Amino acid sequence: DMISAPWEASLTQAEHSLIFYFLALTGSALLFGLARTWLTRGEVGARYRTAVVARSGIMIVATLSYVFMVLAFTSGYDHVGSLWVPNSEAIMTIAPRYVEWSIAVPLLSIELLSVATLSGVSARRTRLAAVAGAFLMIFTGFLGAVVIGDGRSVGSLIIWGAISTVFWIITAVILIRAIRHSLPQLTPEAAALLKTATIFLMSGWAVYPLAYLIQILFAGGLWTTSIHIILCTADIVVKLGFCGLIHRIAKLRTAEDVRAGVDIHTEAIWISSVKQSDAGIP
Amino acid sequence: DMISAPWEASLTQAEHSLIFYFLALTGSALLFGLARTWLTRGEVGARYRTAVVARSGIMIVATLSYVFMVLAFTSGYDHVGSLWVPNSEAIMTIAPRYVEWSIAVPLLSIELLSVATLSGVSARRTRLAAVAGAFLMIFTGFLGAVVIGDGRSVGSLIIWGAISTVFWIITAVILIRAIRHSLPQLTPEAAALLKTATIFLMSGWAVYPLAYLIQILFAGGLWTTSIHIILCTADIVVKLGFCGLIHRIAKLRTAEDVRAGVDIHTEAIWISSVKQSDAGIP
Amino acid sequence: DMISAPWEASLTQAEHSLIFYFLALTGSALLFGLARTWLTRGEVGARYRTAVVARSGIMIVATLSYVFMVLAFTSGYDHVGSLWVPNSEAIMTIAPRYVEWSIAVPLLSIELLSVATLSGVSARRTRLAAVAGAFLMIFTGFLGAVVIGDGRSVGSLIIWGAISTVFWIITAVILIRAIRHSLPQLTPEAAALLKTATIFLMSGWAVYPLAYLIQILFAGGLWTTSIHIILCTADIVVKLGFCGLIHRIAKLRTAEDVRAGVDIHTEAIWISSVKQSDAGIP
Amino acid sequence: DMISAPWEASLTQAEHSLIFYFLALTGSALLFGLARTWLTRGEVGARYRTAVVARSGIMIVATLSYVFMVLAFTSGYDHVGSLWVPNSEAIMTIAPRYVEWSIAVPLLSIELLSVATLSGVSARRTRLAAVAGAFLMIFTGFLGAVVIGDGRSVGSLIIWGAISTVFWIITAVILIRAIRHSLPQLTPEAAALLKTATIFLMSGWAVYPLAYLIQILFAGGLWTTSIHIILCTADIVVKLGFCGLIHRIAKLRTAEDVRAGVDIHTEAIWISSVKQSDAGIP
Amino acid sequence: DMISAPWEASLTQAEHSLIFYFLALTGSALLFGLARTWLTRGEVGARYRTAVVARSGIMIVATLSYVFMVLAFTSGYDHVGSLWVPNSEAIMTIAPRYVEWSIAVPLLSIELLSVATLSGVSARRTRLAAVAGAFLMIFTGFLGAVVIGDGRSVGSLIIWGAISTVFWIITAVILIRAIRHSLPQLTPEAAALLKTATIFLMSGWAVYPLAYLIQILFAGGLWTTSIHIILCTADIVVKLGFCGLIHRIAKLRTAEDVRAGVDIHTEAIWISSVKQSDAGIP
Ligand SMILES: *C/C=C(C)/C=C/C=C(C)/C=C/C1=C(C)CCCC1(C)C
Ligand SMILES: *C/C=C(C)/C=C/C=C(C)/C=C/C1=C(C)CCCC1(C)C
Ligand SMILES: *C/C=C(C)/C=C/C=C(C)/C=C/C1=C(C)CCCC1(C)C
Ligand SMILES: *C/C=C(C)/C=C/C=C(C)/C=C/C1=C(C)CCCC1(C)C
Ligand SMILES: *C/C=C(C)/C=C/C=C(C)/C=C/C1=C(C)CCCC1(C)C
Repeated sequence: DMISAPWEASLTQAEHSLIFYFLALTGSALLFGLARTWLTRGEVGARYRTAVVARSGIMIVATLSYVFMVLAFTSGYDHVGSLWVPNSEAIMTIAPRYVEWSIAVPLLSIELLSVATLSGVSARRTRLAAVAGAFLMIFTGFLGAVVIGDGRSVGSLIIWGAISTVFWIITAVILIRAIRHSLPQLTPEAAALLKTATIFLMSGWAVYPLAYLIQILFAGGLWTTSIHIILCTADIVVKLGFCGLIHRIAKLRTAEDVRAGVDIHTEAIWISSVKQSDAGIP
Repeated sequence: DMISAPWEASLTQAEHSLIFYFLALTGSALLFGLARTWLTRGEVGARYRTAVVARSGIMIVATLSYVFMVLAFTSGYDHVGSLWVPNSEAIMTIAPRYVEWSIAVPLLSIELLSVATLSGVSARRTRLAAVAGAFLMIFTGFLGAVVIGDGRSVGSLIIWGAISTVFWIITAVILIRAIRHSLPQLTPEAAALLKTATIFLMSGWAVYPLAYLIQILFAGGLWTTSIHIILCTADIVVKLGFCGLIHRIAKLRTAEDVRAGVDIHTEAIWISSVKQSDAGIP
Repeated sequence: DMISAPWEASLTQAEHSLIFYFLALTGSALLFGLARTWLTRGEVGARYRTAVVARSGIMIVATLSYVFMVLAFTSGYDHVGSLWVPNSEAIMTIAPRYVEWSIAVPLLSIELLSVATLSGVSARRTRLAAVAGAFLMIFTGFLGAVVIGDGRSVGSLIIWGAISTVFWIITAVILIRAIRHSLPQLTPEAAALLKTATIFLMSGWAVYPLAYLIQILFAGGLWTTSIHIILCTADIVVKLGFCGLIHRIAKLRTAEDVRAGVDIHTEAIWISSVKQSDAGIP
Repeated sequence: DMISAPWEASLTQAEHSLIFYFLALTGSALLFGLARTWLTRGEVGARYRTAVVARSGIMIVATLSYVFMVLAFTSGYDHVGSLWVPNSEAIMTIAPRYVEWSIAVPLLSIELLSVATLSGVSARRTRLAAVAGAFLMIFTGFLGAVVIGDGRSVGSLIIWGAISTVFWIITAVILIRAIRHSLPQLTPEAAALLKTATIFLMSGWAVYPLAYLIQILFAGGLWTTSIHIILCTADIVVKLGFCGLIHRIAKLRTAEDVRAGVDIHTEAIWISSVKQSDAGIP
Repeated sequence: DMISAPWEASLTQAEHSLIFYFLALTGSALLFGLARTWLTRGEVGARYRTAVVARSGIMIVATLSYVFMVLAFTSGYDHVGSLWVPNSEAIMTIAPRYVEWSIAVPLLSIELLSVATLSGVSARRTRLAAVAGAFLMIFTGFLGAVVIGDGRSVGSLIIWGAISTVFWIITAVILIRAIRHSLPQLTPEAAALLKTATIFLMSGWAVYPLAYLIQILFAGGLWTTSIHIILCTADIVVKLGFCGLIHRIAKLRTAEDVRAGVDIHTEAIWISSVKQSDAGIP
C-alpha cells in the first residue's frame, strides 16, 4: 500500500509557524551547545579529550543540518491561499536529519566510551563495532524513509525499519556491555554517573523510532508537524542534555586523576561549585 | 474581534528606514557583545564560568536571530509606490525574536544564578524551575502572537498573553527568592551588585509585555515601527547592559576567592582600574 | 527645496567601478584590522583591555556594514545602457554606514578614555555622556540624511544636520576635557601620545560632515562617487590609523606598570623594535 | 568514440537522494575532522607541527569543496517528472573535487613526510618532488575528465588518464623510498605505525582511479551515483582515517623526544589511554 | 584604438572550466595559507609579530577576493549554445583582484621590512614610503585597466600602465635600499635568507605586469584564460611561497635572540628539524 510522504503535506500557517519555530529553536540550541563545548574544553584532562572532540562534532554537524533545514523550509513551501504548499525542496526539510544522525549517533557512542575504562585495542574492537552498528542503523532508516519507495511505500518502511531496529539492538548491546564492564573499575561516584548517562542515552534513542512510526501510519500536515516537533525536541534534549553529562564525568575523572598523581591540571575543577581538584604546575 | 497583524501593515519609507536601522543596529551591538564576551572570558574563575557560557549563548542566538530578521526585511516587503507592501516573508521579521527569547530568557536566568550562592538539591531545582518557567513564558507568547489566530485574534492574544504572564510571575518569584537567600551569604560589595543586577533584569523584562499590548490594541505601520523600536532597544539595553553587570560580579567574586585562598587566577583582576587581585602560579 | 538623494543617481561605469573598489577596499582593510586586533591582543594588560574590546567591535561592526553595502551594490543598480540605474536597494549602499557609525563613534570614544587616567564618579559619568553624545550625533544625522525627507529635503538636512552638530560639540568637549585632565597624571611619553591620538580622532571626525554638505549642495553620479570615496577613505584612515595609536598607548602603559611593580605581563613589550618591558612569572 | 559525461545524466529520485546524502555526509565528516584537528593541535610537539598544518589544510579545502558541491547539487538538477534533469551547473557537482584533490593530495604527501626522519635539505628535494608529482597527477586527470573533450571523449580520458597514472607511479616511488629510509632510524614502535600509515595511504589512492574507469566505460544515473558514492566514501576513509594515524605518530614521536630530553611538552601525552610522557616546565 | 576588454570575451567550455579550476584552486590555497598562518603564529617572538600580522592580512584579503571572484564567475557568464557568454557581472571576475593587491602589495612590503634591522622612526619613513608607493602602483593600474576607457582603451592602458610602472620603480628602490642597509647588521645566516626573500619578492612582482600587456595586445577567450591562469598561478607562488620564507626569518631571528638573552620564548624553535632554541620560563 502507498502512504503520502511527510514532505508531500500542505501546511496551514499554524503548522508552518510551529515548524519554523522548532527548526530554528533546535539550530539555536545546538549553536549554544557548540559554544559551550569550546568554552569548557579545558576543564578536562588530555586523557579524556576524546569526549570533547566527539561532542564538538555532534554539535557542529547538527547545527549545520539545522541551518540547511531552516533555509530549505523558507524555500520549500509556496503559500497558496491560506495554506503553505510543498515544492521539491520540501524533502530537504526532513532528509538532512539523516545526515546529521549518521555522524552523531556514532559520535555519541564514542563519547560514551570515552569516559569508560576500556583501554588499548579491545577498546578499538568496541569503538568500531559501535560506530559501524550506529552508522548502519541510521543509513538503513534513510533507505526506508527517503530513498526506496520515495518515502511513500509502507512495505519499504517496514522492511528497512525492521532492519534498522536490528542494528539498534546490536549497537545497544555492545555499549551496554562495555559500560557494565567499566562500572566495577570506576570510582563509586563516577560509576553512578556513567550508569545514569547510559540510561539517558538509550532512553533518548527510543524516541526517534516513534517519528518513523508516524510516517508509516499517519499522513497529514498535523502529523508532518508532529514529526518535526518530536524530532526537534528530542535532538535538543538528547544532545544538550547527554553531552553535558559526559562532560561532568570527564571532569570528575580528570580531577580524580589529579588528586591521585596520575596527572596535573592547569585549572582547578569545580563541579556543582564544589572544588574537586586544585591547579598545579608540571 | 479581529485585528490586523504587525507584519501585515504597509510601511512608508520613513518607517521602512527606521525599521532597518534598528534591526541592523541591534544585530551589530550583539556581535560586539559576542566579541566582548570572548575577549574577557579569562577574567573569571572556573568556579564562575557558567556565567561566561550563558552570556555567550545569549549573544550568539540573538545575533543570528537578528541577521535572519534583517535578511527577511530585505525580502519581506516590496516597494509599490510610496509604500513598502508586506510579502509572505514579512512574518519572518517578527517571529524569529520568539526563538531568540526562547533560548535567552532561560539563559539570562541561569547567568543570574551563576553568581549567587546556591548549592545542593536546591540549586538544581532552582535552575530547572527557572529554565522551565522562562521557556514556558515565551512559548505561550509565541502561540498568542504568531500561531493561534495568526496574530490576528484579540481573544487569542489575551488568553495566551495572560497565560504567559503567569509563567512570568512564577519565574520571577523563583529567581527573586534565590537571590534573597544569597545576599546574606555574599560579601557586602557583591551582594550590593547582585541586588542591582536583579532589579535591572526584572525591570528589563517588564518592557517586553508592552510590545504585546500594542499588537492587541493598535495596528498600523506607525505601530509596527513602534514595536520593532521598543523590542530592539530593549534587547540592546538588557543584553549588553545586564550581561556586563554579571561579569563584574563574577570577576569580583573570582578575585575575592583568590584573595582568600579558595583558588588562584593567572591574571590580575582589575575592576574599575582598581586591582582586586594579583596574578598567581599554582 | 528638494534635492535628489545620493542613491537616486545613475552611475556611469567609471563611477560604478570606483564605488565597488572603495567599498570593497574598506571592508578588506577592516578585516585586516580585525585580524591585527586579535593577533596583538595579549600585548596589552588587563587594566587596559577595554581598548582591545572597543577596537574589536569598531572593526567587526564596520566590516559587516561594508559586506552588506558591497552586496547591495551588486543588487542595487542595473546596467541599462552605458549607465547603471539605481533600484530600491540602492539606499542600502549608503544607509548601512549610519548603523556602523552608531556603534563605532561611541566605541571610539570609549577606546580613547580607556588609556586615560580617569576613575571614580567622573569616569562613569564621562563614559556615559560620551556614548550618549556620540550616539545622538549619528542618529540625528541618519534622520536628516535618510529618514525625514527621504534624503531629498534640504530643510530636513539643515535642521537635523545642525542638531547633529550640537551633539558633536558636546561630545568633543567632554572627551577633550577628560584628556586634558589626564595628561598631567600620565608619564611624559604617554601623555605625548595621548595628545596626538586626541588630535587625530577629532580631526578625523571633521571629515565626515563634508560628505553631508555634498548631499545638501550637489547631486549627480560624480557626487555620489565623491561621497563614497570620501567616506570610505575616512573610515580606513580613522579606524586603522587611530586604533593602532591607542594600542601603542595601552602597550606603553602596560609596560610602564610592569616596570613599576603594578603588574606582570607574560610576554615582553616591544614598541618600535624597542623592548619596553621583560616577560615575568607571577 | 564518445561517452556521455557523468553530469549529463538524468537522476531518478533515489539517485538524487543518495547523491545528496553522500555529498552532505562527506562535507559533514570533514567538518568534524577540521574541528578535531584544532582541538587536538597541542598534543604534538613544535618539531612535528607540520603534520598539524597539513591536516588542517586537507580538512579545510575539502570541507569547502563539499559545500560548494552540495549547493551546486541543489541548483544543478531540475525535477521534470520522476527524473532530476541536469542543468548547466551540474558539472559543478563533480568538477570541484579536482580542486580539492589538487591541494590535498600534495598535502597528504607532506603530512606523511612530516613524521619521517629526513634531514632538512635532502628533505626539500623529496618534499618538492612529491608536491609536484602529486599536483601533476591530479591536474592531468582534470584535463582528461573535465576539460579536453568536455568529459565526453574516450580517447582524451585514456590519454590524460594514462599520463596521470605515470605521475602516480613517480609520486609513490618517491614517498615509498623516503619512508623506507626512515623506518631504520625511527624507534620500533613508530616505525611500525609509519609502515602502516604508508600502506593505508597508497591503498586509499588506488580507489580513486576506479571512479575514472567508470566514466570511461559506463554512463547512466546508476553510474553517476556509483561515482559519487565511491569518491565520497573514499574521501571519508582516507582523510579521517589517515590523518588520525599520522597524528598518533606525531604524538608518539613527540613523547619519545620528551622522554629523551630532546624537548619538553606542556601537557602529558596519552595514546590509547597510556601516558606516554608527563607534562613539564622549561 | 579600441581593444575588447578581458571580460567581454565568450569562453568555450574548456576555457570556462580552466578558469573555474584556477580561481577555485587559488582561493583554496590561500585559505590553507591562512590556516597555516594561525597555527604557526606562536613560533615567532613578539619582537617580530608584525610579520605574522602582515601575512594574516595578505591571506584574508586574498581569500575573500577569490571567493567573490568564484561566485561572480558562476553568475557572470551564461551558456548559450556551445559558448559561455559574459553578462554584465563578468567584470567582477577580474576587477576584484585590484582590491586584493591594493591591501596585499603594501602588506607584502611591510612584511619584508618586518624582519629587517630598521628601528624607531627612520623605519617609519621607509614603511610609509613603501605603503604609499605600493598602493599608488596598484591603484594607477586599476584606473588603466578597469576605470578609464572601461578596459577598452589602448592609450589609457599605456598611460596609466606607465605611471604604475614608475611607482613600481620607486617602491622597489625603497625596499631594496632598506634591505641593503640591514644585511650587514643581521647575522650571516639570516642575511642570507633576507637576500633570497628579497629576490623572490621582486621577481614575483615582475610577473604581474605581463597580464597587463596581454590586455593591451591580445583579445580573445584564449587570452582571457591566459590572464586568469597567469595571475592565479602568480598569487599562489608569491603569497604561499614568500610568506613562508619571511616566517623562517622571523623564527630564526626569534631564536637568535633567545640564545642571546634578548628575550625568551615559550616553545622551542625547530627550523628544518634542527632545534634553534630551547623553551624557557621568565
Ligand atoms: C542526536 C541524534 C540521535 C541520538 C538520533 C538517533 C536516532 C535513532 C536512534 C534512530 C533509530 C531508528 C530506528 C532504530 C528504527 C526506525 C528508524 C530510525 C533511524 C529512526
Ligand atoms: C533578551 C530578551 C529578553 C529578556 C526577553 C524577554 C521577554 C519577556 C520577559 C516576555 C514576556 C511576555 C509576557 C510576560 C506577556 C506577554 C508576552 C511576552 C512573551 C512578551
Ligand atoms: C569610524 C567612523 C566615524 C569616526 C564616524 C564619524 C562620523 C561623524 C563624526 C559624523 C558627524 C556628523 C555631523 C557632526 C554633522 C552632519 C552629520 C554627521 C553625522 C555626518
Ligand atoms: C583526499 C583525496 C585524495 C587522496 C585523492 C586522490 C586521488 C588520486 C590518487 C587520483 C588518481 C588518478 C589517477 C592516478 C588516474 C586517473 C585519474 C585520477 C586523478 C583519479
Ligand atoms: C599578491 C599580489 C601581488 C604581489 C601583486 C602584485 C602586483 C603588481 C606588482 C603589479 C604591477 C603593475 C605594474 C607595475 C604595471 C602594470 C600594472 C600592474 C598593476 C599589473
